[PDB]
Amino acid sequence: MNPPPPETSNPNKPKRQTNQLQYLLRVVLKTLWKHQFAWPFQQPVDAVKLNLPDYYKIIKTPMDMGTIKKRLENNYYWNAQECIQDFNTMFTNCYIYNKPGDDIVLMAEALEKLFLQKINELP
Ligand SMILES: Cc1nn(C)c(C)c1-c1cc(OCC2COC2)cc(-c2ccnc3nc[nH]c23)c1F
Ligand SMILES: [Cl-]
Ligand SMILES: [Cl-]
Repeated sequence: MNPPPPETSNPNKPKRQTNQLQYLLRVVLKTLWKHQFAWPFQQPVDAVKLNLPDYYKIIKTPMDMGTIKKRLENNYYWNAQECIQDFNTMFTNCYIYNKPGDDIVLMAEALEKLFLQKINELP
Protein backbone atom coordinates (compact mmCIF):
# COMPACT_ATOMS: atom_id res chain seq x y z
CA MET A 1 0.00 0.00 0.00
CA ASN A 2 1.12 3.67 0.14
CA PRO A 3 3.56 4.81 2.82
CA PRO A 4 2.96 8.00 4.77
CA PRO A 5 4.04 11.01 2.68
CA PRO A 6 7.34 12.78 3.42
CA GLU A 7 7.17 15.23 6.30
CA THR A 8 6.26 18.82 5.44
CA SER A 9 6.14 20.37 8.89
CA ASN A 10 8.68 20.20 11.66
CA PRO A 11 8.78 22.91 14.34
CA ASN A 12 12.14 21.54 15.55
CA LYS A 13 13.95 22.22 12.28
CA PRO A 14 16.06 25.39 12.07
CA LYS A 15 14.26 27.35 9.38
CA ARG A 16 15.15 30.19 7.02
CA GLN A 17 13.44 32.34 4.39
CA THR A 18 16.48 33.32 2.31
CA ASN A 19 16.08 35.30 -0.90
CA GLN A 20 16.97 32.16 -2.84
CA LEU A 21 14.36 30.07 -1.05
CA GLN A 22 11.71 32.76 -1.63
CA TYR A 23 12.71 32.67 -5.30
CA LEU A 24 12.53 28.87 -5.39
CA LEU A 25 8.91 29.11 -4.28
CA ARG A 26 7.67 32.22 -6.12
CA VAL A 27 9.51 31.65 -9.44
CA VAL A 28 10.96 28.17 -9.86
CA LEU A 29 8.34 25.88 -8.36
CA LYS A 30 5.39 28.05 -9.41
CA THR A 31 6.64 28.01 -13.01
CA LEU A 32 7.36 24.27 -13.06
CA TRP A 33 3.92 23.69 -11.49
CA LYS A 34 2.20 25.21 -14.56
CA HIS A 35 4.17 23.17 -17.13
CA GLN A 36 1.98 20.88 -19.26
CA PHE A 37 4.01 17.89 -17.94
CA ALA A 38 3.96 18.78 -14.21
CA TRP A 39 0.81 16.92 -13.24
CA PRO A 40 2.35 13.48 -12.47
CA PHE A 41 4.71 15.20 -10.04
CA GLN A 42 2.29 17.48 -8.15
CA GLN A 43 1.66 14.87 -5.43
CA PRO A 44 3.21 11.67 -4.04
CA VAL A 45 3.17 8.62 -6.27
CA ASP A 46 -0.07 6.80 -5.40
CA ALA A 47 1.13 3.24 -5.91
CA VAL A 48 -2.35 1.93 -5.21
CA LYS A 49 -4.15 4.06 -7.77
CA LEU A 50 -1.47 3.52 -10.40
CA ASN A 51 -1.23 -0.23 -9.71
CA LEU A 52 2.52 0.02 -9.08
CA PRO A 53 2.73 -2.31 -6.07
CA ASP A 54 6.52 -2.42 -6.45
CA TYR A 55 7.08 1.34 -6.51
CA TYR A 56 7.73 1.77 -2.80
CA LYS A 57 9.63 -1.52 -2.64
CA ILE A 58 12.19 0.13 -4.92
CA ILE A 59 11.98 3.87 -4.15
CA LYS A 60 12.97 4.43 -0.54
CA THR A 61 13.29 8.27 -0.50
CA PRO A 62 10.15 9.46 -2.30
CA MET A 63 9.58 13.04 -3.22
CA ASP A 64 7.27 15.19 -5.33
CA MET A 65 6.63 18.87 -6.01
CA GLY A 66 3.53 18.96 -3.79
CA THR A 67 5.77 18.01 -0.86
CA ILE A 68 8.40 20.55 -1.95
CA LYS A 69 5.75 23.28 -2.19
CA LYS A 70 4.50 22.50 1.33
CA ARG A 71 8.04 22.44 2.72
CA LEU A 72 8.84 25.83 1.15
CA GLU A 73 5.59 27.28 2.51
CA ASN A 74 6.63 25.96 5.97
CA ASN A 75 10.17 27.43 5.72
CA TYR A 76 11.20 23.82 6.17
CA TYR A 77 14.56 24.34 4.51
CA TRP A 78 17.61 26.18 5.78
CA ASN A 79 19.05 26.95 2.36
CA ALA A 80 18.32 26.62 -1.32
CA GLN A 81 20.61 23.63 -1.72
CA GLU A 82 18.35 21.57 0.54
CA CYS A 83 15.38 22.41 -1.68
CA ILE A 84 17.32 21.74 -4.88
CA GLN A 85 18.33 18.39 -3.42
CA ASP A 86 14.65 17.48 -3.03
CA PHE A 87 13.97 18.38 -6.67
CA ASN A 88 16.91 16.22 -7.73
CA THR A 89 15.57 13.35 -5.59
CA MET A 90 12.19 13.56 -7.36
CA PHE A 91 13.78 13.46 -10.81
CA THR A 92 16.23 10.70 -9.86
CA ASN A 93 13.47 8.51 -8.37
CA CYS A 94 11.62 8.73 -11.68
CA TYR A 95 14.72 7.72 -13.64
CA ILE A 96 15.48 4.84 -11.22
CA TYR A 97 12.02 3.27 -11.22
CA ASN A 98 11.37 3.80 -14.95
CA LYS A 99 13.36 3.41 -18.21
CA PRO A 100 14.46 5.78 -20.99
CA GLY A 101 11.68 6.25 -23.47
CA ASP A 102 8.81 5.83 -20.99
CA ASP A 103 6.29 8.67 -21.17
CA ILE A 104 6.85 9.59 -17.53
CA VAL A 105 10.62 9.73 -18.12
CA LEU A 106 10.17 12.02 -21.12
CA MET A 107 8.01 14.26 -18.89
CA ALA A 108 10.57 14.35 -16.05
CA GLU A 109 13.31 15.11 -18.60
CA ALA A 110 11.36 18.14 -19.82
CA LEU A 111 10.69 19.41 -16.30
CA GLU A 112 14.31 18.88 -15.28
CA LYS A 113 15.59 20.88 -18.26
CA LEU A 114 13.33 23.77 -17.29
CA PHE A 115 14.35 23.41 -13.64
CA LEU A 116 18.05 23.62 -14.47
CA GLN A 117 17.35 26.64 -16.67
CA LYS A 118 15.55 28.44 -13.82
CA ILE A 119 18.09 27.69 -11.04
CA ASN A 120 21.13 28.57 -13.16
CA GLU A 121 20.71 32.12 -11.79
CA LEU A 122 19.45 32.65 -8.22
CA PRO A 123 19.16 35.95 -6.28
C1 LIG B 1 2.50 9.45 -17.63
C2 LIG B 1 1.71 8.18 -17.36
N1 LIG B 1 1.37 7.30 -18.31
N2 LIG B 1 0.68 6.29 -17.73
C3 LIG B 1 0.14 5.14 -18.43
C4 LIG B 1 0.59 6.50 -16.42
C5 LIG B 1 -0.11 5.60 -15.41
C6 LIG B 1 1.23 7.68 -16.13
C7 LIG B 1 1.35 8.33 -14.74
C8 LIG B 1 0.26 8.95 -14.14
C9 LIG B 1 0.38 9.54 -12.88
O1 LIG B 1 -0.75 10.15 -12.29
C10 LIG B 1 -0.52 10.74 -11.03
C11 LIG B 1 -1.89 11.05 -10.43
C12 LIG B 1 -2.55 9.83 -9.95
O2 LIG B 1 -2.32 10.22 -8.55
C13 LIG B 1 -1.84 11.53 -9.04
C14 LIG B 1 1.60 9.51 -12.23
C15 LIG B 1 2.69 8.88 -12.81
C16 LIG B 1 4.06 8.82 -12.14
C17 LIG B 1 4.58 9.90 -11.43
C18 LIG B 1 5.84 9.82 -10.86
N3 LIG B 1 6.58 8.73 -10.97
C19 LIG B 1 6.11 7.65 -11.65
N4 LIG B 1 6.69 6.44 -11.88
C20 LIG B 1 5.83 5.69 -12.59
N5 LIG B 1 4.72 6.41 -12.80
C21 LIG B 1 4.87 7.64 -12.23
C22 LIG B 1 2.56 8.32 -14.09
F1 LIG B 1 3.61 7.72 -14.73
CL1 LIG C 1 5.63 23.55 10.29
CL1 LIG D 1 15.08 18.40 13.31
